[PDB]
Amino acid sequence: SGFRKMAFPSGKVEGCMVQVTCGTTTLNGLWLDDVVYCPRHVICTMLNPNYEDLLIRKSNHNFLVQAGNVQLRVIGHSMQNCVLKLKVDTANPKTPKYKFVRIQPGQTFSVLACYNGSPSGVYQCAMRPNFTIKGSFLNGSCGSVGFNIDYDCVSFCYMHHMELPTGVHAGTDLAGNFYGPFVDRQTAQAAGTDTTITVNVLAWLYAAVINGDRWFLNRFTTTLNDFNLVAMKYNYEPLTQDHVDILGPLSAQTGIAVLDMCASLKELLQNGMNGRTILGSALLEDEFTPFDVVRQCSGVTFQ
Amino acid sequence: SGFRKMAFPSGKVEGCMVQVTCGTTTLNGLWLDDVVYCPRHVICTMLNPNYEDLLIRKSNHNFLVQAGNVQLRVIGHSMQNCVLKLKVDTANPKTPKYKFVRIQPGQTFSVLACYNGSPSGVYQCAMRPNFTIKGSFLNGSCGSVGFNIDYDCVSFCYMHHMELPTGVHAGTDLAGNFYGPFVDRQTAQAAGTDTTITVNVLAWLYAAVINGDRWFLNRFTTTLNDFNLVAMKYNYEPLTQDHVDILGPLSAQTGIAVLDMCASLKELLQNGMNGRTILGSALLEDEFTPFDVVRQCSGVTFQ
Ligand SMILES: *[C@H](O)[C@H](C[C@@H]1CCNC1=O)NC(=O)[C@H](CC(C)(C)C)NC(=O)[C@@](C)(NC(=O)OCc1ccccc1)C(C)C
Ligand SMILES: *[C@H](O)[C@H](C[C@@H]1CCNC1=O)NC(=O)[C@H](CC(C)(C)C)NC(=O)[C@@](C)(NC(=O)OCc1ccccc1)C(C)C
Repeated sequence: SGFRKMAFPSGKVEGCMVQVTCGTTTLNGLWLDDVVYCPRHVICTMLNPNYEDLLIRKSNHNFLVQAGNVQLRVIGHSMQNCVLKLKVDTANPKTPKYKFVRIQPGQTFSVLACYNGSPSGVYQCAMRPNFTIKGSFLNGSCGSVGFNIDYDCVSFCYMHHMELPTGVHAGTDLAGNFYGPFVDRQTAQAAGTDTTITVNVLAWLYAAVINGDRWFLNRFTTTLNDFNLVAMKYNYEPLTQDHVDILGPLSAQTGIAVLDMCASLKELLQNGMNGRTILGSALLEDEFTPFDVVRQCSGVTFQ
Repeated sequence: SGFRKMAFPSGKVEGCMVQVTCGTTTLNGLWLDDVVYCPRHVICTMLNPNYEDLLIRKSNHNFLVQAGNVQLRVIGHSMQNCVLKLKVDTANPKTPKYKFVRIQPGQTFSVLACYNGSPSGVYQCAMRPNFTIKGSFLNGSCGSVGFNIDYDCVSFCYMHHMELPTGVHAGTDLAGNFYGPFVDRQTAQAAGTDTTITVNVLAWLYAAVINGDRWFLNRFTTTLNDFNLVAMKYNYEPLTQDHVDILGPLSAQTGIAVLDMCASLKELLQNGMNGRTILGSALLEDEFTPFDVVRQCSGVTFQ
């Protein structure tokens, strides 16, 4: 038993991390097949760039691409939105089955923080409703990727770009399109009002239940509206009937009805946690999707 | 910026995970060079085993050892304490530079949870003072390892064995010796009274400081004794003058004296956190060593 913030095993992505330098700018890139995806501000030197005039003045030989102790030779470059696909002369032998995928807020993905093309650490994140992530990134970590793994296949969904002034982060998917109203430019931009992910907090409460944490339950129940009218008050995000659908097998395995656990989340929101924790946490924790909980509380592996 | 519970990148260990079956018992093993280290209860079928009479009745051919889609042939077996070194005829090509190391309580290590030899997830842990870890393990996860990584070298320090009745876990180092008063046997055993790791909580407070969380600081200071006499009250573990030494570069980079942050931790312990968080947490968090914080708040990589 037990319940941790678990990342995906990071080995498949490590073999795809490379160093990309251009001028006095160095960041991380993603080497899949014979293409090295990196952020596009690497061609910069950031207040108000026209990226189309910057890329047209570049040539192949401006991009230093370091795959460890091996320089990679670029043979063509193109900008798809806010990413650079530099296609090179070696296809990466550790390329794995993969997919580029665009996630929805609430969904969670492992992040492989990188510097100079060397993985530094791995941690789990969630796409906040306001299209930010709260991770750990220093100068030199751009081009780090975020990703889930489904059996043997690697769904890249995130590439780090920039830190907003509240210490949150913003980045694209791998087709190059920013999540949210964020632009790769040193102009005032701000995350937006964030909300809590109601469907993940209930999952997590189910994750407590499977693990002997039952202090926050009750006899009570209520209806989806009556609770969503309290979800709004405490800045949680609306619960749909389609959310309840996805919280079924959890409610199956534990025999606690979704509307009852909502009623229990009510209780908790309106009363706080009065000097206790759930799952080692004194806060309500919305970065565990329903599919996370059943991965972890039931042990699916990957190979 | 930002501050997450970051695991080590898990790629080096993945290439060392194998499946070991014996009878109707299957668990994980660690394939380094031509030796497959696994727990020794795999020879079991658990109330009161003499493991020396169990191993002597075994033969090489009883150990099914599955390295994915390749059966590995054991050619000799030996029990070093609570582990089985089954030496096999193939030396693992993904063996990396490694060390077997025995950690001290307070120290933290990445854990690569495995089932059927397939890594399931990776998370960071700390060796609790009572020689337990709080991780995430289901039936079939024994022989998972815990580990730090120093440049290119992999210090294995943990192998999962058993869950205690409070949902905590206990396991050995890789020489086979249990951390603490725990035995690989289905007899009543209990973790012991746990304490909080005072030197890690101050590190974490320093980790808040570097990141714009200054609400818990103050002008005050006090002496090491006067605070350790409160550390006892709130079940924290004694702070030494050698701990203060290790909390130096943090106190260097931020210009906050160690005795002042102690004074600030006092304040917090005696008053609680009155409706705020530090680093996204409403609790005081002792699973970040001083060397963690500077790894993360300064970006050391690995290759
Ligand atoms: C690439 O490694 C680097 C990584 C960030 C540095 C620290 N954390 C990161 O994720 N990316 C940048 O340096 C990025 C560059 C672009 C602006 C995207 C081209 N810069 C930033 O993240 C900064 C400059 N912030 C902003 O870009 O703008 C938001 C803003 C600017 C001015 C006033 C208000 C808001 C810094 C926060 C580093
Ligand atoms: C190997 O995968 C397996 C992994 C544990 C199962 C769930 N989490 C784990 O880490 N290990 C065991 O099944 C282990 C076997 C030995 C006892 C070590 C040989 N068994 C346990 O963990 C159990 C049986 N607990 C105990 O071993 O004993 C403590 C105890 C027993 C009885 C009364 C009080 C305390 C279970 C908790 C699974």
